[PDB]
Amino acid sequence: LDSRLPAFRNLSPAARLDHIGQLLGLSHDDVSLLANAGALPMDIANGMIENVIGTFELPYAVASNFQINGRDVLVPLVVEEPSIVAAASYMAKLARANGGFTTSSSAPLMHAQVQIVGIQDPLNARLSLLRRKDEIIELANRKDQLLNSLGGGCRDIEVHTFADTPRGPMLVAHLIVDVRDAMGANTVNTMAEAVAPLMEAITGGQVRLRILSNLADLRLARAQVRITPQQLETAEFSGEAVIEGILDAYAFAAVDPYRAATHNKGIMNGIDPLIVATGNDWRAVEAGAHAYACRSGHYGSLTTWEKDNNGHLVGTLEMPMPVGLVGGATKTHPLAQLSLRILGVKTAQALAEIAVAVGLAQNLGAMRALATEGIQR
Amino acid sequence: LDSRLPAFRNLSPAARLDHIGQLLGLSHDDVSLLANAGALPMDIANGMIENVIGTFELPYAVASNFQINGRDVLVPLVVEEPSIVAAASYMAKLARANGGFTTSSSAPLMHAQVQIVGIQDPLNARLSLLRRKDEIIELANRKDQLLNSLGGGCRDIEVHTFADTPRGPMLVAHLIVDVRDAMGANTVNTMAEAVAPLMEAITGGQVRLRILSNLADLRLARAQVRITPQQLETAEFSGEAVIEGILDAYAFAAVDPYRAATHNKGIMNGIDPLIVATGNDWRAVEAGAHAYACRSGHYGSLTTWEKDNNGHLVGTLEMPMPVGLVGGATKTHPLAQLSLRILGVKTAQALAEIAVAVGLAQNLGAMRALATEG
Ligand SMILES: C[C@@](O)(CCO)CC(=O)[O-]
Ligand SMILES: C[C@@](O)(CCO)CC(=O)[O-]
Ligand SMILES: O=N[O-]
Repeated sequence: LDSRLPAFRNLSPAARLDHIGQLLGLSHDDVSLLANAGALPMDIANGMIENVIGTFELPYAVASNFQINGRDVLVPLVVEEPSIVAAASYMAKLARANGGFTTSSSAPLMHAQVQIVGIQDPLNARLSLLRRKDEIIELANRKDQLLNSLGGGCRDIEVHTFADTPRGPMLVAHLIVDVRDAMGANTVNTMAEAVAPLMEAITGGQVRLRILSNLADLRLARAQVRITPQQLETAEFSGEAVIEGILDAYAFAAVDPYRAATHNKGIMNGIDPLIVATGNDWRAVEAGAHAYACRSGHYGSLTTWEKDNNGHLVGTLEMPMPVGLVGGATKTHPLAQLSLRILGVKTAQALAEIAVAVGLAQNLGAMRALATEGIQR
Repeated sequence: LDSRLPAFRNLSPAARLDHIGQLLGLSHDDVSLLANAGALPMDIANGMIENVIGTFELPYAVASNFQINGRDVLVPLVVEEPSIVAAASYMAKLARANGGFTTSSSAPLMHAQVQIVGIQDPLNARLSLLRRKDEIIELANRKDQLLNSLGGGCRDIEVHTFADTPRGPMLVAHLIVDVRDAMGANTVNTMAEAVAPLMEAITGGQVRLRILSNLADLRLARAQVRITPQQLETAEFSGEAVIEGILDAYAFAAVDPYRAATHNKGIMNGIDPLIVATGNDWRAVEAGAHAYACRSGHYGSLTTWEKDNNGHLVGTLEMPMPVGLVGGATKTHPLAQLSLRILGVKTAQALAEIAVAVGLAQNLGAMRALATEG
């Protein structure tokens, strides 16, 4: 596949959809999902959420030029705001010249929390749970035989205590669960429910919340990009000077939360529209992202920007990225399935990897524009 | 208006729509925008973003039962996830019994940052800016006379310094701008650009970034709700026990970021779909929400939950809420305009107030379900 899509931005929507079809070998039926409005049947919309009275459209676009670990990919995006898809495409174009985006990711591990109140000896109870870890993990893994058969399941437990609470001490067990190609919520919630009685028995507390964490910091995805000064030269500024301007803008984000919130918002302009295009939950991705940004005690930048020893601009993005290829709208929305076809992803973690590449590209594009805009006279 | 809509959840989409239309006195042609696919035509979609190949639908729903400062409202919501709209509607139902949601908000004030580098005396240069603040403010306000006539404009400046970074000394001025019924990005960015040469002249420094902040902590919206124990009683649990269980859940969110992230995610399940329904930028709302939640130095809960001196459960939500009736895609998308017509909102801050009410209801619904599951 060649994702360069020459002249794409200036073709008609019909021509763009043709050129996509050719590259991919899309079927007639697949292309027809965009012949006309109303690809989401009302019977499916009505089954998705409650109190449905119709549907609401956003534009559906494809960013060009992306390359992930040497392989070109086409990226579908759904959003209302201008400049995003262009910026993504242009920064991907520049990235290609230097090897494109390089990505990696964790296993698809999610936390399930089990909160236990009213224990007199929570610190001791924590060790009683840890002594009985294998029993808890076995129980967690009893029911979902499809998940187990696919190579997922509860791998481990950790237990945390919060001594200092206006509502008494709490103990919080986390099941660590490999959820394969799902986002994970229903999978891990179900496990948390199943193990709760046993935990109660072991600790003598009352179980309260049994619930996933959206701070999915064992489900990380990672992207790298490199840009050379020659690529960043403008009519006004040397590429070297633009690189120094981008580093200055990164440092500003890193120290000032008022800057970091906006900087990170620009990452999410890249990521969220891919989450929407694939029928995935963008509130989960948002929460994970921003809570991770402040894990240090200070709300900072999710990306990093540096200059390497050759003077090249190098950027990273590592962050939680819980997404699915299965579940809910990702399965039932015909255009979420189309999006997955367009992407070519074979695992949820491959989707996550593309997500962070396009977040990284978006932040780069935003920073580049802000760094190179002349001052008025 | 009566927002109760009994058996709404069991009507067909067509019957629900016809009921809304009759309630609101929508025109045939307005109803037709939801009764048929394709209210966003391709020539509009193609002009909205780049590299367009089609459109992508989500369901468009209406939550029932909401009441805001004593006035019933209907709330459009666009999202993919089940349980949200039902929970919003059911928690609104319970709220109504005790006066509904009570809301307030600040003026629609947004920050415009202007970053200055290249000077060895940033702390001094700050005072130079402050000494000439009226000149800066007047220059900002020359750039948008209409906004000033609409009752907005640059009100003030604040200036912050970062004398020791790994990239050298920085100074950051903030324009503080009342943006009336806009989200405010383009409005404040334009002012930031306009004042940049004057700030260079004053400081001797070089202006780098000119850009809004999404941490919109001078644009707050507030909601309150009250729930009694009789309303929360289940077959398994006394309502008093449920209230204690919700207070336990809250304290857990307040101490553990792993829990707070999820707790706040539930709030945004309620808010973001209204932001989408109104053609607003949900990334901006998300960034403001989560960055605000960690302004203390610890990422905590956006809501609060307490028991008052009658034993009632009382909840709050106060947070940044930058949204528009104008600007961006609020005006471009025909269904964004219809959503605003359904809501009846006459200012952006009124929309913000509904947003926090819905977020508060959603969090309540989530916690109630988590506290009552055997
Ligand atoms: C341009 C930006 O504000 C996003 C606009 O939607 C991001 C940033 O400031 O880096
Ligand atoms: C139920 C919840 O996880 C949202 C599900 O989308 C929120 C919460 O845990 O409070
Ligand atoms: O290869 N790192 O996941």
